[PDB]
Amino acid sequence: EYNAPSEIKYIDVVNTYDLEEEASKVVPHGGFNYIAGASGDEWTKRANDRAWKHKLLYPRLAQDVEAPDTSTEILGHKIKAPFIMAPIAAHGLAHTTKEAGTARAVSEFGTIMSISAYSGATFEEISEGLNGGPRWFQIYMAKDDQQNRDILDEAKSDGATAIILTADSTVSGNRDRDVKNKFVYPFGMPIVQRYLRGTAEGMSLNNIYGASKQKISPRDIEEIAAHSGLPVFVKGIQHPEDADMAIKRGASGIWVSNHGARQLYEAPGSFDTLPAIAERVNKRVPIVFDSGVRRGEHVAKALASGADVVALGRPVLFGLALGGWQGAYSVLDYFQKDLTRVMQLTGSQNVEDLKGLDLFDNPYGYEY
Amino acid sequence: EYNAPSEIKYIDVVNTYDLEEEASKVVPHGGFNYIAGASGDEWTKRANDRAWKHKLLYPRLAQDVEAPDTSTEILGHKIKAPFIMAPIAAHGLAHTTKEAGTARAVSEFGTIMSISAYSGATFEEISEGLNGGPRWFQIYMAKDDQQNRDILDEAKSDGATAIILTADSTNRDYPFGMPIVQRYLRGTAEGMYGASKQKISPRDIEEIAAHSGLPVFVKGIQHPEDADMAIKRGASGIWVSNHGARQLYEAPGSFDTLPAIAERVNKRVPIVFDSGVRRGEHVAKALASGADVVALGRPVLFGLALGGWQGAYSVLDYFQKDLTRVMQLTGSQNVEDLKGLDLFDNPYGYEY
Ligand SMILES: Cc1cc2nc3c(=O)[nH]c(=O)nc-3n(C[C@H](O)[C@H](O)[C@H](O)COP(=O)(O)O)c2cc1C
Ligand SMILES: Cc1cc2nc3c(=O)[nH]c(=O)nc-3n(C[C@H](O)[C@H](O)[C@H](O)COP(=O)(O)O)c2cc1C
Repeated sequence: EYNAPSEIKYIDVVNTYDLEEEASKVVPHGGFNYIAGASGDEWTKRANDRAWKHKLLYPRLAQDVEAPDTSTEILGHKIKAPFIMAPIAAHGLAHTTKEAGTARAVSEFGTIMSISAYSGATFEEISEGLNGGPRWFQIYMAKDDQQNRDILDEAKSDGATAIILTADSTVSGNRDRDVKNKFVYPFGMPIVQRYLRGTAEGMSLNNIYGASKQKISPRDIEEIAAHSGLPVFVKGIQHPEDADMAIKRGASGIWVSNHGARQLYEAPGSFDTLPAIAERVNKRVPIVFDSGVRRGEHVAKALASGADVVALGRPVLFGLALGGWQGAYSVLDYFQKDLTRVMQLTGSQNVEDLKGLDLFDNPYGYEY
Repeated sequence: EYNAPSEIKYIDVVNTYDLEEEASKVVPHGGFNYIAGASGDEWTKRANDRAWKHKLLYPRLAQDVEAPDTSTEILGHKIKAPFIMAPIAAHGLAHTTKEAGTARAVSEFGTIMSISAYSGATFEEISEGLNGGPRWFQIYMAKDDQQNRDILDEAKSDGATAIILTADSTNRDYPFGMPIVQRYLRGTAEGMYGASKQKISPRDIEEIAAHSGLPVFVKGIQHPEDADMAIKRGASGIWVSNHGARQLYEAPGSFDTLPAIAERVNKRVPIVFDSGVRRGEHVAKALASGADVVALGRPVLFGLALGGWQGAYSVLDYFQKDLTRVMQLTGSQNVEDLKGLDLFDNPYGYEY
């Protein structure tokens, strides 16, 4: 069986990169490699990281007297800082309290929880941690329309206030850890098993992964947007034409992502794709950005480049490994404090001022 | 005295350029040159026009089955099409029904009327033409703090839903009064131009934004840093304009300045764009480049000269119909689709 860490404690987060190596000491090797790894030789995961050096922050004089305020609003919900939790499968690979632990951290901090369809936790377990906090539900597009009806009803029943339609799947990702390590999940998918039980699709992990279309179309977006009764974010957008087609099909948001470099290999770093998408979106729908956010400076650069919020992923799971909900809360607190420092140095009093930053174009890239 | 046109009639508007030469035949020479003219030898007015050829529209396949809809909303106000009326002084130079005529056209069509600081009509005359329709009030920054508090109180009591703070006052190689400014410039000789600051500062924007009780647009922005400073000072909107090339000479065409401003604004406040809009394609290009709406100026006044409120209405109708055709050819079903257009960069400019 699977020996996840179970300790609950606050952690002194000085930077999020060191959390990866610290988590590698407490997370079983197979689970750790599932979380940390990425496609191919991880060049596009490194590109996610290095892309932040392509656009650099300028320190700027202040024009306002007040203390910085990190709060913002998305879909009418006020959140403590311009970051949400990304949808991540199987939080139990990092900690025994699993998605309930992360939900407690996110709800206590004051932002939005994204629930993966591949949660290892029941919604009842997650609800305990959420304690009324806002939540969005991430889904894959099922080949069988009934399964889409089923998960949209599950999301409405669970008080979701948005759907995140992930554009890519059947556990994709040429060379993270399943072709190499030969590691398979130690637990189930109770959210989808609720509705797949007694169908062929529920019989195995392969059948669950295989129940999804491998890539969505604009027609798929239109069907989910028409029947969800909720705003739909399309997640995995890296090209501006796709953003335009998704909005025309009825998307209520664009979630710019390469899923933490877990799918297509030898693709751009996600941040390099953001400005072209934001210019084409041109204010029509909110933008969520993710894939590689590690520092407060990254949150600021994403806002300056057209994101309304960013989503956080691996660093929150590494925090959860190291301290359960308190460890995940420490990571959210780190980002909020670091963002406040960046606001002070850029002369920004609020999140709107961050959206107005001028960035320095660095044509030399990472080695400068 | 000044013999302005008085006929009220609809007009067949095939293009707005021909309205200028048609209006030149009915408007007294002095009044016409006041309206049509611009700074220096009019190079920057021509730049305003030629800038539209810098970014070209693509015809595109449709992705929706519905007929085009031009409706939009700004500051919660639903309007028929993504254009509003620009604040223009002294409509009585163009037609005897003056700002009341323009207000009737704008209210009958279904958009927002901007009332100039230097209106020749009383608020009561304009109010009758508006018949309840939405209006924004344009002001200059007074040197006297109490004059600013008084015009802001008057605007809000007259049902204004936004203030337009024009950043510049008056350039090139007035036979009736101003009842609205003279309605608080009696007692001391400011109504006898020297009453207003020639250029505003961020501190001025902050003073107006803090005392208006209404969203303030700052009008005349052409540089992105000024947009950022204005928003930080409490502006609720940016109005990208060179006032129809009537102020600074040997400056860029207004449309060429819009993308840099829109990228810096980055959705923080709505953008109004003006200076040179003459065709539906221009409305589409401004929206694709970050404007929420455009403002129309000279073409509506030429329509007023030719037909009073019905002539001005004819021009608004032309822009709406022309925009609908552009939407069909760009594969756009609605105004949000226009905001998503890709434009072709033309590095050759006008002569191609
Ligand atoms: C372990 C793991 C599992 C993930 N599972 C999902 C998933 O179930 N649904 C999904 O939409 N994205 C999934 N993602 C992608 C995340 O939502 C997010 O895009 C990514 O973590 C961002 O990259 P970063 O964590 O490196 O910053 C997963 C990512 C990780 C690391
Ligand atoms: C005759 C005339 C008078 C104007 N008076 C004012 C004014 O009182 N207040 C103001 O903010 N702008 C004023 N403007 C500028 C207009 O608001 C607007 O920016 C300009 O008409 C747009 O250029 P266009 O008409 O060539 O497209 C005036 C413009 C014209 C042509």
